[PDB]
Parts: sequence; C-alpha cells; structure tokens
Amino acid sequence: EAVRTIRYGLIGAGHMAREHVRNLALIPGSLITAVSDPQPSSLEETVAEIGYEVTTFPDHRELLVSGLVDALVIASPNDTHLDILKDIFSNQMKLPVLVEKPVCTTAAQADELESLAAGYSAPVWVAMEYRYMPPVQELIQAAHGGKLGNVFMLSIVEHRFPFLHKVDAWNRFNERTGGTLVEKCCHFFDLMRLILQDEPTRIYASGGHDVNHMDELYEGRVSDMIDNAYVVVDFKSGRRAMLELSMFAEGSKFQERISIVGDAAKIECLIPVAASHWIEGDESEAVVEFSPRSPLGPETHEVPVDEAVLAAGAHHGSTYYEHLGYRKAILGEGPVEVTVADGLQSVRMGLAAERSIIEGRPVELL
Amino acid sequence: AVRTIRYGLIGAGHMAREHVRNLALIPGSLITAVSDPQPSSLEETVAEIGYEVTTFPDHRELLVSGLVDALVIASPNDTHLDILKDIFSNQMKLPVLVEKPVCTTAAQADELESLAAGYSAPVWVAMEYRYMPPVQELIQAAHGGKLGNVFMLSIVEHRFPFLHKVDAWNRFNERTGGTLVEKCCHFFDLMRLILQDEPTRIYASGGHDVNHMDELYEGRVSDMIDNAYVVVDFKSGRRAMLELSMFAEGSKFQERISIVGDAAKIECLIPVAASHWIEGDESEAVVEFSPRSPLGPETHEVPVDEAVLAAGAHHGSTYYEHLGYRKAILGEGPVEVTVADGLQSVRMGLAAERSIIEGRPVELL
Ligand SMILES: NC(=O)c1ccc[n+]([C@@H]2O[C@H](COP(=O)([O-])OP(=O)(O)OC[C@H]3O[C@@H](n4cnc5c(N)ncnc54)[C@H](O)[C@@H]3O)[C@@H](O)[C@H]2O)c1
Ligand SMILES: NC(=O)c1ccc[n+]([C@@H]2O[C@H](COP(=O)([O-])OP(=O)(O)OC[C@H]3O[C@@H](n4cnc5c(N)ncnc54)[C@H](O)[C@@H]3O)[C@@H](O)[C@H]2O)c1
Ligand SMILES: O=S(=O)(O)C[C@H]1O[C@H](O)[C@H](O)[C@@H](O)[C@@H]1O
Ligand SMILES: O=S(=O)(O)C[C@H]1O[C@H](O)[C@H](O)[C@@H](O)[C@@H]1O
Repeated sequence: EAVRTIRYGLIGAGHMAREHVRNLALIPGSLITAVSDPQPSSLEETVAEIGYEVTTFPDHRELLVSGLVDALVIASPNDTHLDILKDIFSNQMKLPVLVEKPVCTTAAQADELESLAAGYSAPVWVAMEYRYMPPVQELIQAAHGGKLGNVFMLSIVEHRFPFLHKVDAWNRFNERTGGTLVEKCCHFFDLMRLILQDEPTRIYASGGHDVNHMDELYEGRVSDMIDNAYVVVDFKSGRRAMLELSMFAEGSKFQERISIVGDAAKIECLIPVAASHWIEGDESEAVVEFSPRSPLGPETHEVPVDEAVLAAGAHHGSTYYEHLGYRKAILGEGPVEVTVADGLQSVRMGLAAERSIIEGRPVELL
Repeated sequence: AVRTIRYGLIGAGHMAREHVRNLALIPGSLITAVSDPQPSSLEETVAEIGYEVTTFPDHRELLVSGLVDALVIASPNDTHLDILKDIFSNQMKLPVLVEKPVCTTAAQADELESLAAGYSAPVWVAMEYRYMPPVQELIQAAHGGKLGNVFMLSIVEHRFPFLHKVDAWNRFNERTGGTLVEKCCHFFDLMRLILQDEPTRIYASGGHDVNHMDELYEGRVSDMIDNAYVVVDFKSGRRAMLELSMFAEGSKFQERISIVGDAAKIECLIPVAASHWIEGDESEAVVEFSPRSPLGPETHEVPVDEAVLAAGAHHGSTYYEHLGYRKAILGEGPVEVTVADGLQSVRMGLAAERSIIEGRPVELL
C-alpha cells in the first residue's frame, strides 16, 4: 500500500507529549519535524525521547509558519488550549489538530471555541482516548450491538493516585485545570455519551478536597482542587450513569472499573494500574466479564494488549489506536471520531458537576 | 441450664421460615406460637419447624395466649406498625424483633417514634446485613482505623426481581413504602453504621424500567422502582453512594461494598445465595484490603459455617442477628439495631423516593 509520511509538530513538550512521541514511533510514516515549548528543560527531555533531530521553537507561532508540518499535536496546560487553537484557526495553512483534553477550561472558553471551530475547515480531534482501550472497546461494542438488551445503567469507578507534579505546577488550581471533574473526568463524561448513545439532561455531584496536596504551598496557597467525588448523570432517554472518583485510592490493583447493566445482561471491565505506577513484576491483565441474566453463567476473559503498544504509554494501549485514527483523519481516509462537539459536552458536563458540588444542587444541561 | 426462650412468630411466610431455620441452630430456642391469616402459610411453616406448636389466625390471640417470652414479626411491611401498637398496649410487654422496614410512611414513622419511646421492652429492627461475616470485617477495619480517615462508601446491589409473595403484597409503593424503603433500608443503615455519622442530604435518580411489566392487577402494573443511584452526604463531610439493579441477577457477586480512607481501601464481594444460583457453582465471599503506601493488596475468602449459610439467604447474617436478639431478651446485652435506627433508614429511603420524584436533593435533620 505504501507508507505515506506525515510531518508532525508538537506544541507542548512535556509528559504527555513524550507519550505521543512513543506512540507515533510505533506507526510507520510518523515523522516529528517541529517541537515547541517555552521551557528548554522540557524540549531537551522530549528531543531525547524522539531520538532524532528536529527543529525546536520556544513559541508555537513560529512553528505554525515554519513550513515543516502537515499536522499538529497540542499537549500544553489545559488553559492554553483555546489560545493555541485560535492561532491555528487564523493561520493561513489550515492544519489538522489533535488537541489534548480538556479542549477548554471554562464556559466562556467553550462558547467562543464553539463558534470558531465550526468556521475551521481542517480536522480537529480532541484527544480523549479511553474508548480505544481494548477492554473498553469490547464494552462499547456489546452495548451498541444489543448484547445487553436495552441499556439502563452505566457505572465508572476510577481509584488512583494523586495528580502528579507538573511543569510550573500548572495542575494544582481550578483556575488553570477547569477543576478535577474537567481535567480528570472529561474522559468519563464522554464515555457516558458514547456508551449510552444519548445526551445528558441533569447532573448532580457530591465531592470535596479531603486528602491531597495539603503540604504543598504555591505562593502560600494550598491546592483548591477536588480529590474525590460521586456524580450522577441523567440522560434524555431515561438512562442513568454514575462516576466514582478517588485520587487517594492508588492501592487498588485495578484503577478503572466500568460496568453496564441492561435488561438482558450485565458487562464489566477491570483495567490494571499502568506498569510504571505499580510494583515491578506484579502486572495484572485487564479482564472483561459478561453476565447474562437468563441462563445463569458469567464468562470472564483477559483482554491482551500488544507488549510494545502497552509499554509506549500509561493508558492501556489507547494512545496508539488514537493515533491510528488521527492519521486516517489527516489523510482523509477516515473521520474525526472525537470532535470538538464531543469535547465541549464533556467540559460542560464537568463544569456542571463542579458547580453542583459547590452549590449543593443539581444542574440542568441544555 | 441454657435459659429457654419461647418464641412467637407473627407472620408465617418466607422470611419467617428463615427465622425458624436460624433459631433451630441456637440451643434454648423453642417456638411455641405462630400466627398468620393464611392457613397455607401456617402449614408450610409448621412443617419447617418440625415439632408441634400452637397456631393462631390473628396475632391478638397469640399475644394473650400465655405461651411466649419474645416475638418475631415477619408480616407485610404495611402491617408492622399495627402489630407493634397491639404489642405496645398488651398487658404482658414482650420483646420484639420486627422485620424491616419498621414502617412504610412518614406518618407511620412520626407515630412509631412517640409510641416506641414509651415501651419498656426491647424492640429490635431486623436489619441483619451488618452480621454478614465479610461486612463485619469491613466494619471493624473502618471503625478500627485500618483505613485512616474514612471518606467514601460505595454499595452495589445487583440482583433478581422481587419475588412473588402471598397476596402479591410487595408489588405497589402503597404497601411496601417503595423500593428504596423495602429493599434499601438495609443500605442506608449500613451507611450510618460504617461511617459513624448522620445523613444531611440525599439525592437519587431511579425508575421502573424493566420488571413486572407482564403482571397485571386489574390492568395495573407494579409502580415500584427497579434501579437507582443514590448519593448521601453526612454531617462530617463523608459521602456514600448506593447502586441498585433489580435486573442484574447474572452477576456472580450480588453485593459489592467498598470503603475508601486516606490510608487504605477495603472491599467485599458477597455471592448469590445457593438457592438462587446454579447448583454446584457457589462462590465464597472475598475481602480485599488495599493499602496506599506500600502497594500490595491482600485478598482472602471469608468462610461461613456450612449450616449457618444454608439456614438462610443472607450469607449467615440472620444467625448472628438471633444471637444478639437472644441476649437482649435475657437482659444480657443491648439492642444493636433500635427503632431509632429503623426510623432513620426509612426516612432516608422516603427522602430518596421524594428526590427521584421532585428531581432535587432532600435535606435530612
Ligand atoms: N489524554 C491523557 O490521557 C492525558 C494524560 C496526561 C495529560 N494530558 C493533558 O496533556 C496536557 C499536558 O499535560 P502534561 O502531563 O504533559 O504536563 P507537563 O507539565 O509535563 O507538560 C506541559 C508542558 O507544556 C509546556 N507549556 C506551558 N505553557 C505552554 C504554552 N503556552 N505553550 C506551549 N507549551 C507550554 C510546559 O513547559 C511543559 O513542557 C494537558 O492538557 C493535560 O490535561 C492528557
Ligand atoms: N430481613 C430480610 O433480609 C428479609 C428478607 C425477606 C423478607 N423480609 C421482610 O419480611 C416480611 C415478610 O416478607 P416475606 O418475604 O416473608 O413475605 P411472604 O409473603 O413470604 O410472607 C408474608 C406472610 O405474612 C402473612 N400476613 C399477611 N398479613 C398479615 C398480618 N396482618 N399479620 C400477620 N401475618 C400476615 C401472609 O399471610 C404471609 O404468609 C416483610 O417485612 C419483608 O420486608 C426481610
Ligand atoms: O496523573 S496526572 O498525570 O497528574 C493527570 C492525568 O492522569 C491521567 O493520565 C489522565 O488520563 C489525564 O487526563 C490526566 O491529565
Ligand atoms: O427477594 S425478595 O424476597 O422479593 C425481597 C426481599 O429480599 C431480600 O432478601 C432483602 O434482604 C429484603 O430486604 C427484601 O424485602
């Protein structure tokens, strides 16, 4: 068939950018030619990870007119996404974008992004990749395919470690992250829309900042972000979903549990902690359990992931399959599967959840 | 000399027969009197007791029979308060183990609260789940500090549709108090027990989505909820979530309870009762303790005595409930589940039903 070279530019050269790098290295015809980051420590580490020569820029505006790129990846702090997108949108080269979640951090940003994105002709993909985890993909196919009968309930449990230290401590305050239920939980709101094939009408949440980062001072201020919550989401069709989050439950062997209940069957998956975050040599595999109602007899199977695909990132192989899809979108050989529209809904959902917590009331979604 | 107790059973149906089988495992337990307005129920229950007793159609004659030291009530939910009132005004004041829910409406609860404070003899509300051996390990771990400061409690119940009962009593909200009372009082009460706190706010989303759509009473179908998510806030800032599906009987584990603190997480999985699962494929209950700091979860099976497990469908819990009630009858020990505990569980469930209906959280005092 012949591998077609795509020249990628990376705007933001931090932790997640380096994961993008390792996933692009598994995909023939993936050439990184330009990297931007205002911090040279980040560029040194990232160039080293790429392991071949590239052109670096401290500002993305020069990368955009460098003439070196066919497609962009944005992995900068959450509150910078809209501003970089605006510069891409007004650039005269119409370049495809894979923009990291959350696509934006406030309601004002979302209102503005919505108008600007509809006027842009090139593909814009929001990098919420969890659907591409092989076990999650099995649950989606089962739900969409009717293997559960009519679907009514969706539970998502994420039990994990506290937010990691980042460059300039950008992820410690709501003002830069959009809040925990945007930063961390947009993934889950979007899976709810995808799995249930419906739109949310009402969100209620209870949560707090109970445990984490109490001993970290940023100009004498303590982090204001949530570290645990319960969220209950209603949908137009009458389906209902629940998210449980703890950022202080890293002892849990399985970091994610997703369960779906229909009137014919239940299905569930358990996703292990990424090797880099768990005990060496105590690796569990992801499992899927299908539990029909009628002839009682559950079935459990492991869902293997290619060794190299799994080791290239910390999201159970998902970033690789995200890149296969984005590549196809760049070539015009496939559609954008996670759109700006999907991004905006996930953000508004998370924003509504944060407001619900703070004001002790459910929030309607329009 | 053990100390014999003569038990009277008011209500002689399915749960009464479980009470019977558990009492048969406890020396000094003699059933002498059974009451039930339906003779089919009495026949089946007498057969289960397997020795002669005196039967009555009405509990009022049982109460003055002279045959009893203590009572067990296992009648339909909406009859509890009326039987308790007759017990409360009886000349011989007898201890009562009254089945959940202790009552079905807010009017009943207001009335029960005043009447029960004026009654001198023990009244135990028979919410037994705390005595399931795996749940008891979770309670001790939470109370004992093994999790550090406790913040989160999740309870997931995935089970079969409500069973067919005598006179189809459990199909409408007006007789049951609604699903979040009938079925979920157990869970509201465990929340109060495990978190050692009082609720301030409750929110729920639920519907009647799947079950009993083909069972008709003059063209009317059951109006009861068959699935729900409930989120409960507590005075201290602790938070709990209950998930319920009455159409998820395919699940090998019927109950999942998890508790998260700032030092550790603990979780149990409770198997489906043998009588409701495939023969020969019974699973053991597991408890998993998951510390944060030295990564390294620990998993163990929690055995239950074979006869204790086979005597009931609540994983041995009814046995340990009866050990406690026995002590209360003898003046050897306190009532561990009081009427006050019953009322809180009911008002929690009633608030949850109102939350669903009004689309808003309901404040609790
Ligand atoms: N999809 C996922 O699974 C996933 C996982 C982690 C992070 N992310 C997202 O990736 C983004 C980056 O997070 P991270 O973990 O890489 O953090 P990081 O702190 O390791 O990297 C951020 C980098 O951006 C640079 N930067 C700061 N301001 C910039 C600007 N204006 N323009 C360009 N670069 C700028 C910083 O110098 C740093 O190198 C965020 O949106 C985060 O939410 C996504
Ligand atoms: N604690 C538990 O785990 C558990 C389990 C099952 C049932 N229960 C409770 O037990 C009670 C009975 O439920 P069940 O499953 O045994 O139902 P069932 O229908 O099997 O038995 C109920 C019995 O009560 C009798 N009855 C009806 N009206 C009566 C009255 N006025 N006085 C006396 N008896 C009367 C009926 O004739 C019938 O035999 C309910 O409160 C139910 O919620 C508790
Ligand atoms: O653990 S941190 O790196 O602090 C935070 C990150 O955690 C996961 O990777 C999520 O996918 C991601 O959305 C989030 O940005
Ligand atoms: O399955 S049914 O017998 O219809 C329903 C009953 O059964 C369960 O065991 C619960 O413990 C009990 O509280 C509830 O009333």
